[PDB]
This record gives sequence, structure tokens and C-alpha cells, in this order.
Amino acid sequence: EYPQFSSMAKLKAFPHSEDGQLVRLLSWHEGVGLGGGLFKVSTSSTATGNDGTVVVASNGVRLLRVVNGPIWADMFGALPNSDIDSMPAVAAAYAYAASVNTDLYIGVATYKFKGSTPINVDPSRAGIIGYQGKVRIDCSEFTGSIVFSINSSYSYTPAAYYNNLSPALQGLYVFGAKTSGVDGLLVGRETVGSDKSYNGQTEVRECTFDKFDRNIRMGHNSWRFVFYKVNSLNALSPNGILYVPAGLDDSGEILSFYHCQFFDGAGSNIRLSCSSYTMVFNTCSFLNITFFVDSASSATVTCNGCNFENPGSASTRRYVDISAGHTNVFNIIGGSIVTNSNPGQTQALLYVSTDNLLNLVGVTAPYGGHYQQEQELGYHAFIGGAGTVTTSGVMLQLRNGAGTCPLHSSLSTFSNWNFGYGNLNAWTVDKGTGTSSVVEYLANAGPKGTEGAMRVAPVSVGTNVSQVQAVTNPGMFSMSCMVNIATTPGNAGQVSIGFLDAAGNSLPGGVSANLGTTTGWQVIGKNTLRGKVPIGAKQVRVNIQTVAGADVKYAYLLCNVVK
Amino acid sequence: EYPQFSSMAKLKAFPHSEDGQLVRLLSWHEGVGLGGGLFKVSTSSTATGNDGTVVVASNGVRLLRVVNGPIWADMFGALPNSDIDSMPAVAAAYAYAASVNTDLYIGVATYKFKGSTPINVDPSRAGIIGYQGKVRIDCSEFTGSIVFSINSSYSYTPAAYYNNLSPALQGLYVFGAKTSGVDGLLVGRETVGSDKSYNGQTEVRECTFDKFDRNIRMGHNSWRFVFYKVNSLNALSPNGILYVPAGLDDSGEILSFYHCQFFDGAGSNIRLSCSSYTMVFNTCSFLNITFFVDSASSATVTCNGCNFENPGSASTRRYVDISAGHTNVFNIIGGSIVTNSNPGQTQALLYVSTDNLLNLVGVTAPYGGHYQQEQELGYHAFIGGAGTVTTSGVMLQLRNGAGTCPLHSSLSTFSNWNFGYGNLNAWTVDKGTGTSSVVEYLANAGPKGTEGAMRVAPVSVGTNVSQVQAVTNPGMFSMSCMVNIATTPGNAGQVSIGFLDAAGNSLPGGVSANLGTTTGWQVIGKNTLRGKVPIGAKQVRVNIQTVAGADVKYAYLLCNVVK
Amino acid sequence: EYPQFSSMAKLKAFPHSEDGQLVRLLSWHEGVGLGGGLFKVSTSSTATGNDGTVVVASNGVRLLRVVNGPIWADMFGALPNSDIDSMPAVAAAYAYAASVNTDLYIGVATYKFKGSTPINVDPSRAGIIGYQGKVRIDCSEFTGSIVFSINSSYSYTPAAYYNNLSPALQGLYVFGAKTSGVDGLLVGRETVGSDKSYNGQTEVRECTFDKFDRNIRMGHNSWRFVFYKVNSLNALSPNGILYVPAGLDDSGEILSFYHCQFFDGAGSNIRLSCSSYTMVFNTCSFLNITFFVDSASSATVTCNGCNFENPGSASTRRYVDISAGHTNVFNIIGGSIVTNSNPGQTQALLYVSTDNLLNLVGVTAPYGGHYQQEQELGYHAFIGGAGTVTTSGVMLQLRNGAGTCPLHSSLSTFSNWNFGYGNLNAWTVDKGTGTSSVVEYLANAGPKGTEGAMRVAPVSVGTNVSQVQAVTNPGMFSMSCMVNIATTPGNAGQVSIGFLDAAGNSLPGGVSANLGTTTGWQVIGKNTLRGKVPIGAKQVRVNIQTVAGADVKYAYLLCNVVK
Repeated sequence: EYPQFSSMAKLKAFPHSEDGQLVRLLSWHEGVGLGGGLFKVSTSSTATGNDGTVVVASNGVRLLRVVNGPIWADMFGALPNSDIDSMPAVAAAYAYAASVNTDLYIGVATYKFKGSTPINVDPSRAGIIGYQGKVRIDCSEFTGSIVFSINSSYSYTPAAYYNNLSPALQGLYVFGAKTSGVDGLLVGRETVGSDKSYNGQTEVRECTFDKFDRNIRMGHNSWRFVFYKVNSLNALSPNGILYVPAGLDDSGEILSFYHCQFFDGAGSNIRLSCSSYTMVFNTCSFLNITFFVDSASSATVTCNGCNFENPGSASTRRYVDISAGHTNVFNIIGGSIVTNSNPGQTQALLYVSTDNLLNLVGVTAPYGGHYQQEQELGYHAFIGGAGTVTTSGVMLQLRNGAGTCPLHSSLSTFSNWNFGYGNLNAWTVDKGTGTSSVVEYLANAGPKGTEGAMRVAPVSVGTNVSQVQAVTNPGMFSMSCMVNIATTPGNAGQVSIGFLDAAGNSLPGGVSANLGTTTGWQVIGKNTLRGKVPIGAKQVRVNIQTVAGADVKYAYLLCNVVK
Repeated sequence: EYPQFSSMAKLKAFPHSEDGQLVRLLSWHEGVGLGGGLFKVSTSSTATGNDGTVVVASNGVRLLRVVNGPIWADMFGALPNSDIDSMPAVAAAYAYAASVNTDLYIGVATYKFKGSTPINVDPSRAGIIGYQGKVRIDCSEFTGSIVFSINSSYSYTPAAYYNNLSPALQGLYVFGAKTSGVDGLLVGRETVGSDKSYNGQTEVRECTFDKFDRNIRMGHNSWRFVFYKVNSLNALSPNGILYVPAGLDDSGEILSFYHCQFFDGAGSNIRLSCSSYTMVFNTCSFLNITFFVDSASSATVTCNGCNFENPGSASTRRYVDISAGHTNVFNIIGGSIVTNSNPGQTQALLYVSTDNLLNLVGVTAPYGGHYQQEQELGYHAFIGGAGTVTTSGVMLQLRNGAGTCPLHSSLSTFSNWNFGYGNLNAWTVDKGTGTSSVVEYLANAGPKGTEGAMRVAPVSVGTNVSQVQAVTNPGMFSMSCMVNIATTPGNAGQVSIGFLDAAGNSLPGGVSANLGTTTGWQVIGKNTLRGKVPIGAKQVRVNIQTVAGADVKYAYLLCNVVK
Repeated sequence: EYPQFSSMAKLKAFPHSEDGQLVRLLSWHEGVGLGGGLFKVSTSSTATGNDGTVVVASNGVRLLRVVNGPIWADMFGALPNSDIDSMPAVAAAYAYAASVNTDLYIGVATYKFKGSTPINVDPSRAGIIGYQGKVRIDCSEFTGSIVFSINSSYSYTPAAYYNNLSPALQGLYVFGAKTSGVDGLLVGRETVGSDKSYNGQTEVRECTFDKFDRNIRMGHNSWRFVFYKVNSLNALSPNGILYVPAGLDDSGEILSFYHCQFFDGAGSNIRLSCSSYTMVFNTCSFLNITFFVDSASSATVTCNGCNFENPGSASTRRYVDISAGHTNVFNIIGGSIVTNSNPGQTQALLYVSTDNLLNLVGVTAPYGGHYQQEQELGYHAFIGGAGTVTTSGVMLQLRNGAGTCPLHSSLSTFSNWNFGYGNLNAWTVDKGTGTSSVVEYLANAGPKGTEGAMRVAPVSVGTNVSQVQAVTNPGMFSMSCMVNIATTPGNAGQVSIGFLDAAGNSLPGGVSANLGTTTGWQVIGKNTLRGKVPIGAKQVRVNIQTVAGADVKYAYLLCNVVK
């Protein structure tokens, strides 16, 4: 005889007695066809009854489901595409799976998670895998603080052996309704435990988090998690795409993201605020959001082959804003930075504050005619802030018809470029025969009224102000200037850049910008003061010529040679 | 009771009537044992009959297969290791799977795809997964335009939630017979749709494409696809390993390749022709093929930790040819460039055209005695073209017994290195007491007849031509020269390189190369003019000594100091 | 009639006679419920029995298991959580799986592997997949030389089509008992085979190797393997975390590691000893172990986004030791280098030997008050060895209260920094009016007694020794010096660093360190001689002032400007 039973209730009611008998369950719920399987009668098992993988019959005899491979939620009575809250059945199935160090599968379908009780995934025991397709976890009615957390139950082993063997979460679209106070995923622990939680090597892959307060938030013990093909979008919090708060314990080692997409925040963004925290992003995209870094110290973010872009957006938000702290480093290596047109880009899209560093390697700096960064900076450049920028292998868009701009003040070719010395030192001021000509430093006379400017008012003959510095091939350059013509009898002058070899031979490839006749502060140089460093150049010379009878103020004479 | 039927045809013939009854199918095809399962009789179902997951019995009653997990092709009557065309059963199973947002599994075996109808995978609905092992999809008799295309049916959501949740293709060896007009995989769409297709985050993994016309071709909407462990080899088209044509719409954001192998093209290659297109290759290998970039503008390719090599090949093909356009950037960061011997490498293996940039970071430049790049360039260097090269952390093979060469013209240490000034300026020509010694610039007199040369024909005493430039530690250097001795009474002279500190102290370790006595254009410097920059060096001085009575032409005096 | 059999023994003993009949096996072992399935009776097949998928009944009739998808070890009688050796059943199941190009699954549980015969996985035919959870393979009683090896049976095809389609090993924790002579995983072949083995694209993922002699060792044909989420810890051999021995054939192309953790060796380490070998590590961590590179030539290791740290360890072991050979390159790009306090870090944590190169890109160099590298080097710097270091985008910890140090001798700003010229050249020695002041080079008089030193003993008025060099913004600097005051009448002097523009204007912010009055060799500069390069600086000047009546030796005047 090979007994078969049509439902879990009927299986449980029968007086099973023969040890080792195999009994078939057709379905967990009568008439559905899911959750069935083979069960072994055991009269001496100590296993806990759970109406799923261990059934205690009414006479006390245990029936042990024969499972090869993962546990499935339907083994505990979960149903696909049901209007009943599925979180209890998933939580019960997960508790069993974790207890036997086996992953839990959720069959592909839609599920509703209601109530307020989170699921804590223990990556040292079991992950939760949507199997396989577009598994939809509707948390729009969930009211708890977090839907999922991921945190090991151990301080060392066997987490050091087991976390890496299977993902913690895979294959799930998890979404809310942007209710204040409900977050999606907590990576680590809410509060500091008495002992550490060993979370290294834990993976979240092929999941989307959407429409939470914070979609993904790092907690304590957030270290060596890896994310592959994770999407985070449309969160409520200003920090809601991905938030790493300050003050985390036992956190920060190589948080890694491969081919993840952080996007369409509609006001939500990424913020890294924890000190001594190292994040690596490989082939990720950051779209219509800002990446803020305000850690007190020792944040290191590396973006290898990533894109930063504003697709379909009119927002002037920054792409990367390193705004506080010291010894914070942000690397952009390869990939792309793309700036679609908007009504006017009135602030720098990259910003690096004092004592911090933004490194650009092997990436092209974009240019667009809508660039208006001078509204923030006082002058036309791509990057703001008093930190440091470095370039290695950076390409400028030298053939862009709208222009090119320098990248940053810290890359200035010329000394006293902004008259910040408080005088005209480092510049040679050649009035020629014009003994009456006026050339004066003026405090608080530049574009913002808080910086110096050089006023040039030649009489009878023009005045030439110049500076020479060492350069060599290979390289490319762009210069911008702020100029304010007060009056002029025609073209007011020109700014020129030329190159010489070490013997004083003038090389081809000199460029020049005419000042014109329009009064008021304006940017000079966009599509003129740019080019490639000639092969054999050893010196670069800038010259500012102002004609007789013109009266011009100059500020922020910013050349960058990327080399 | 518990009814069972031995075939799909027998299941359909029975007059099922009891709503909710579960019925077992032993096998789809009688006697095979595959494709069976449990079916639920459903008297009110609106489901589409398909002889797979929805069966309409002879009396009109629907039976619904109870599926937990992915759909499998054998549920629709597909059979393994059959000579019958399996593409119709796979296409029918895929249409159903996609309609329910569930992936499709193909059981591991060999399959033949015939006919001319492609399968379009919609990554926002379902992927196709060979499960699990070496699944072989023989398309040698397929005559359609493409075997697989991958393109979303949606312009935004739910593609933005679903594409990342599962791969689009996994686990398949897909091959043709190199017939003209049959491509393997189309990434995106053939023609521009009235709305965009949201393809970001779609993955192809663990697949091989072989013996098609173009194995992998990008179409419109090709953006943020990721490829892992994908092999492409032995295509028919000259661009057949991976082709990105010009003019694609809505394409180019972070196309990403992890641990992919592009190889053994037997005349097929990679070509990137689309503008504003960004590709990232991590740990890939490019073997016995060329990577062409001819985008009109704004291509950015980053190769992190990749290998470029010619294993087992006698071909002189280039490894990387950035051949057209402007503002195109190609980065080689880490990894390796390996040049096995061939009968003579008569063109540069890397080429970067005017207005483009090739960045080398942390990689060793190889050298081999079969290098003969001067046949193309006119002079002995590793990289061709009028673009720019940068180096950061590049190692030269300074102990290579065959020699070492400079990398590129744009890294020239000395000014007027190729006599491109049209004169001998930047060089100090010291005739000593030799008042009748001849030293002259000759137009169109170098190796190619298109460049300048310097002729030195001293009388009574030798002539020394020198130049000094700034250098610093750390660094490594290699110089090559082209020399043509017309006549000489013995060794014609010597080229030397030495270093000084800023105070004029000569530092030990200078190097020198004899010119010898052989007539005709020859390369000087291979094993001689190379070394490390001494710690404390601040100047480098080159000197070319030509003896009395010799008559020698010099061209292309190319030194590179890698930092 | 759907016949059913309760065990493999009963299936074999029954007098089957009807050709083509499908019969059901409930379980391989009576009463277990695992390993059952459908079998097709064949009166014509004479296939060789294997008691798993091809079963020969006692009457000679063949019963052919109908399998869809992977082979499972329980189909051959393997049992979970058994005290019997499971290696024979896994090896028999694997041999069959490989023969049909199908992967082998091992159901999640614990297994004991005993005996001494390895399993050689052929990645061109079949992988072994623990499915799905924390699969535990206890090899504590295994006595063979290796547990698993991975090496293809083919020289070209179909390995070029198949290796990438599925992993070779996945999902397994494999552990020993640290018995001498028993290794865990051999990547490739033990000895040089008759033809090459085509191993490219083979993956090991989601596995842990623990407590072997060497946990992971490369053999011949080790090329283009990829490892994802692999852990290696607690090996017996000094090279036991990961060993690449010298002398391998057909090996070294792009061995790739993604998100792997190499850790807690308790005396075991990573060692790369093979020449012409290229390894790429992305988001890996190296914890409480050393990474040794002693390849004779042409090793290239790239670490992208990795961490090197000593968490919880008092050991002074190095992090990276490139100790031999030539033309070896090690890249650290992004990521972090973290140095938790210990009783005194008495050797350099990074070391690069002559003719080799260590490149640092976009990473912060740490500092700690426990740094005592001068005990090894003779002077206070972070990196040892006579090789070369480069920096690009490197951050120094300028706000670290304990100090900052220079990175390496090869980055010396000043010439004759260590008196290695054998004289005082490159330094300006201004005795002022002090005609009797003594300033002299002394051989074998520095900290180690094997290097030069400069002794300054001024009479009546102080002596100032200075040097000037070119610098530019942006940059950061740190200088250390070794000083030995023999006698002094008060503060012995000061070392100062200042900046000028190209016109000789002194820029604000110079720094200085007093020498004090303590006798004996000491480090000067830690928290004093450091800072940012002023924007507009073009020269840096160091000055060493020694007061009248003092008698002081100076050595190792090491400034580094990271530009």
C-alpha cells in the first residue's frame, strides 16, 4: 500500500503508526495542489511539529517531510496570489529553514506582507530566494519599522564558513507606499549587541527596493556585504535611496555593489555619514539623485565604471557632494558623467570640501551650453569646494561646440589666479609707454563682492599682463576668466595662451579670446581657451591684453592643464 | 479517487467535471516520463488553452497545471536529444512563462532550433535558463535574422522593478554554421519604437555564442545590460564577435562585461561604432581578435584587469585600434598585454587616432624581438596614431633580452624629436673646431619620405648634437632612434643618455649605443637606451656624437620616460 | 497500472519484462524517501549499470532513470547527515553526470569524505553544486593529497563552449583537520599533461575552504578561473591560504577573484611564486595574513577596492611583500589599508624589492602612533625595499594627531636625501660667518652604521643646510628625518619646509620641527613636517639649521610630495 492524503489536516488526523512508512501528501490546502510531498512516519523523532516539514499526528506520531534541497514556503501553507497576509507563513517557513541551515524558496507569484513584524534573515543560516521570476512582495500595508533585516546570530564561526555559501535575499521586488517610518531593508543591526555579529560575505542580489522611507539602511555590523543587480528607487526620505548613518559600530569594511542602479529618488538620495567606511561601486548608475558624503573622517568611496546622469530631469541637484569632514576620498574611475540640458546648471555638479579629495581617472568631463556654475562659484568651473581634485587620463570635450571649462581651483596652472594673494604678485604688468595707465588690485571687487579683482585702465597704449609656467606633453587644457568691461572704444582686448619649448621657440597651437564690447560680469574662454598641449612644449604663457581707453576688471583667471 | 493519466492526449480526452479535483499526468508524451505533473480541474477558468499549463478537455473543462517555480519546456512537449525542431515548443512555453512573469527552464540536453522565427525575450517578464549543465542549442539549420533578441515590452515600470530580478538568458551554448544573414543575439531592438524600451539591469550570463554572422549585436535601447561569463567566438562578420553599430537610439549607458572571453574570431572582431557609448570590461580576455573603436565621438571603454593576447596566432592584427572620431577614451587598467612571437610584428598593436586618448594604468608594456613596428610608423615604438597616450604606474620590461621600446610619440621627452618643426631648433649642434662640418635639416628625407631628417657629416673632428630636459624620480625610460649611415670610416658614433641633479652633478648610470657601420635605415636603442631614472635626478641629457668622416641621417629621436 | 517499488534493491530484484514500461522508485534506500523517480524499462539497452541512473535488474533488463535537470547524489544512494563515507556515492554520481554533460547536485546537509582518492571535476562536463544552503563537507578523516581538483579533459573544444555554462563548484563548506600533506582544492593539474587542458572560464563560487595544508593551490593549466564569494582561512602551510607555486605550465591568464575573503591564517598566507602570472582581486579582503609575491618575473597583481587589515591581531607581519624577481607589478586601487594598534610596528607593512613596482591609486595611506618602521629601514617611512612606488590620488592622514610619514625612498623630493652620493653634493651648506664650523660627510655613520650621514658642528654662529626643488599644486607632503644630537647647549636646531611661487614670493604656511636636546638617533617630523601644497606654489625649500655649539648627525632626509 502507498497511502495518500488530500490535505495537511487529513494527513494529521490519521492514526499513522508504522515507522519508515512513506506517505504522500497531495496538497497542503485541500484542492490547491501546492505544498504536497512525501512524509516518513517516525515514532521516535524529537522534531518540533510545525504543520509544514514536521507534522505531529493526532495520536502523537511524527511525520517528517522528505526534503531534498531548499524549504519552500508553500510547504507551510503559503499560497500564491492570495489576499491573505503571507508574512506569517513565510516567517514560519523561514524559522524552520534557518534552524536546519537550509535556504527558503518563495514560489514566483505576488504576496502581501501586512502587520508590523519584521523578518530577520540570519545569513549564517538561511536566505530567502524568490524562485524564479518576477516575485512581487507588496508591503504597502505593512506598518512596522523595517520589513527585512539581515544580521548573523554568531560572532565568528560558523558565520565565517557559511555566510558566503548562499545569498541572504535574491529575486524579490519589495515595495511599500512611502509611509513615513517604514523602511525596506536594514543591513546589520538596529542597536549595538553585547557581542559582534559576523556579517561578512553576505549577499543581496537581484532585488528591487521601492517606495519605502529609507529603502536600504546600514546598521551596526554592516561589513563586507555584497549587492549584485540591486535596484533602489523612489524613497520618501531625503536619504532614502541608500543611507549609512553616523556612529555605526563594527562597520565599514568593503561594502560592495556590482551593477546596481540607484535612481529616480523624486527627492531621495544616497548619504554616507559614517566615518572609517569604505564602499566600492562597480558598473553602477546614479540617476536623478545626489551622492552625499558628510562623514567626519576616513570615508573612501570608489566608483569604477559607473554613470552619473540626470535623464529626463530638469533638476540642478549635484551628482556628488562631499560636504564635510576630513580625509574623505571619492574616486571616479572610468565610466561616464553625463549632463543632459536643463534650464541652467547654476551650481557645480561635483563638490569636494576642505581637507577631502575627489580623484578622476580615465573619464571624460562633460560640457554643455546650459552650464552656469559661476552663479554658485563666482567663476566658470565644473567642480566646487575647497578640497583637492586630481586627474589622471581625463579627457576634456575639446570639440564640443558649446565650449569646455576648467575642472577645479586646485588644478590652477597659474599662481595668484584669483588675486587671493591680496596683490598682483606673480603677474608681470607691462604698461609699455603708458605711464598714465592704471593697473590696480581691488579688494572685494570680483563677481561676488568678496574676492579680489585686477582693474586695468590703459591710457594711450595698451597694457599686457602675463605669466609663464612649466608644462609638458601629453596634456589638454581649458581656461575660463571672469571679465567686467566698464567701457571700451571697440574690442576691449584679448586673453591668449601660447606654448614655448625650453629654448624659447614659440610652438603652433596658440589660442585667444576677444573680450568684445558687452559690459558687466561675463565668462570668457568657453569655446576659445582650450586645446591640446603641443608635443615638445615646455612652457605655457598666458597674456591678458587690454586696449588703450578700455577699462576692464579681471577675476578668477583659472586655467587647468589635465596631464 | 487520485486519478492519473499516461499522456497529455489521454488527459484531454477524459470528461473531467469536478471543480478542484487534482489529477496527475504521468508524462506529456506517452511513455517518456517528462512533462508530467498535477493538474487542477477548473470549471470557471478563463485561461488560454495551450496543451502545456492550461489543458482544455474534450468537454470544454479547463485543467490548470499546478506549477510552483519556473515553467519548463517539457511541460509543453519539448523533448531532450531529439532531431525534431524544438524551437516551437520552447517559443510556446516562453510565451506562457512571460505572460505570468515566470522564468522558463530548458532541461539540460541537446536541442535543434530550425525555421526562421526568432525568440524575443522580454526581460521585464521572463528569462530562458538552461538547467543545469552544458545545454546545447544547435541553430545550424536556423535561417532567421536573429536567434534571440532581448528587449522589454515597457517604457518604464514594471521594467524598472523586474528586469534585475532574474537573468534574461543563462546556461546555453548557442551556435550556428556561419551562414550569412543569421545573427546570434540582438541586445535591444532592430528599429526605433514609438516609445523607448526600458532594458536596464538585464543580464545574459553563462552563455556561449559561436559561429553566427554577428554573434552579439547591439540594437536600439541597448543600455545597462550586464554579461557574466559570456563567450563569443568564431563569427563570420569582420565585426562579428561583438558589434555596436552607429546611430543607435536610447543606448550606451554602462554596457558591462564581467569575466567574458572574446576570442578566436578567425577574421571576426569587436567594433564599437556608436557615439556616446560607455562599455566596461572587468577580467575579460580578448584573444586573436582586434577591438576597434570608430565612434564619431564620446566612446568610453574601460578594461579593468583584462588580457590582450595572440595565443597560437601568427597574425599581425592590432589588439586595440581607436581609429576615428574625437573624444574617444580607452582605458587599460591592470591586467596584461602579451605578445607571443610571430614572423614579424610590422604594425603597432595599439593605435589611437587624432583627438582620442588611450590610458595605460598599472600594466606592463611587453617587448619581443619580432617587433617591427617601424614598417608602419617609420620608427620603433609600441603605439601608433596621432592621439594621446597617458601612463600611470606602467612598467617597462627593462631586463628583456630582446630590448625595450618607447610607447608613443605623445610621450616624447625631447622637443622637435621628429624634426617636425621643419628645422633643427631645440637641439644644440656643437661642431667643435669643425668649421666645414655639415649639419642640415632635410625635408621629406626620413624613413618614409614624408618627414624631416637631420644629416650630420663632420669634417676633421666629430659633431655632438644634444638636448637637456627636466625629469624626476621615480621613472623608467626607453629611447629609440632611426639612423641611416651613408658612409663611415669605422663606428659612426654613439647616442648617449645621462642624468644630472638640479645642481649639475652628473649621476652614475648613463647609457650609450654605438651606431656601428651598417648602411641603410636601422633602429638604434633597443637593448642600450633604457633604464631606471636615478633617485635625485632632475635633468636628462641626450647626446648624438657623429665621428669625423661619417655621413649619417637621423630621424625620430623618441625617448619616453614613464613618470 | 503504474508500478511502484520501495527501494533500489526491490527494483533490481523484480522480474521486469514489459519493454518501455514506466515504473516509479519511491526511494533508493528503503524507508528514506530520497533518490526516487521514474525509470523506463528497456529490453534492448545493454548499457552498463551504475545503480543510479542506469540500473541492471537481476534478470538483465535495463531500467533507465528519467531525469530532467541536474543529477542528484541521492540518486546513487548518497544519504544526508550519515556517518558513512559519502565520497564514493558522490564520485559515482559525478562520473555519470560528467558523462552526460549535466551538473551534479548534493542536497543540503552534512557529509563525510573519507579515504584518499580525490574527485577531479571536469569543468567542461559537469560541476558539483551544494543545493541549497549551508552544505558541509567534512574531510577531517580524508588522507589523500587533494580533496578536489578541477581540470578539463579537453585541449580546445567543447571546453571553449562549455566551461562557462555552469560553475565547477558552488555552495560548499569544505574543511579538514590541518593534517600535513592534505590540500583542499587544486586549481588545474598536478603534473604537466600530454596536451594542454582548456580551463578558461571555469568558476568556483560560494565555497569555503578551511583547515587544510594548502586550502587552495594552483596547478598547471591554471588560467581564467574566476572565484566569487570564496572564503579561505586557517590553513597549516605558511603558504596555505592561496598558493601559486613556481614553474607552472600554461598558466597565469587573468585569475580572477570577486568579493573573496582570505583571512585568519594563524600562520598561513598567500604566496604568488609563478612567473608571467596575472591575478585580479575585486572587493576582496586580506585579513591577518601576508600577500607574498616572489615570482622570478612578470607577476601582475591588481587589487581593486580591497581591504588589507590586522583586525584583532598583535602581529607585525607585512600586508604585501614583493620580495624577489624583476618586472613584478602590484596595484592597490581604491579600497583601504587599515593598521590597528599593536605593541610596535617594527617593519614596513608594504615592501617592494629591486626592479619591481608597487602602485597606489586612490587610497589613503594610514598612520598610527605605534609605527616603528625605522627599526627595519633605518628611517621612518611606510614602505620598504629598493623597488619603485608610484602614487596617483593618494591621501595622507594630515589631521592624524599621531603624525604622518613619507611613503617611500623612490618618491624622495630632494636629491642626495640619504647621502648616498658619498658626499654632501646637492645641498647648499651655508656656514655664514662661521669659518671654523665643521660640516662633513661621514661614511657608515648613520642609524644602521652602514649608510652615510652629515655631521654639523658649528662654531660661534649657526649653519644652515638647504635644498630647493620644483613642486606644483595640487599635492600633500610629509617628511621624516633621522637625527642624532651628540651634544648641544640648548635646542639644537630646526628643520623647516617652505614654499615659493616661480617669482620668489614666499607663500604662507611654512612648517618646522625643533630638534630639542635629547641625544641618540631619533625620528624628526612626524606631526610637524606635513601639510598641503599651497595653490600657486612652484618651489619647495627645506632648511636644516644647527645652532652654534651643537654637534649633530643627520641621515635619511626623506620628503615625499604626493601629487
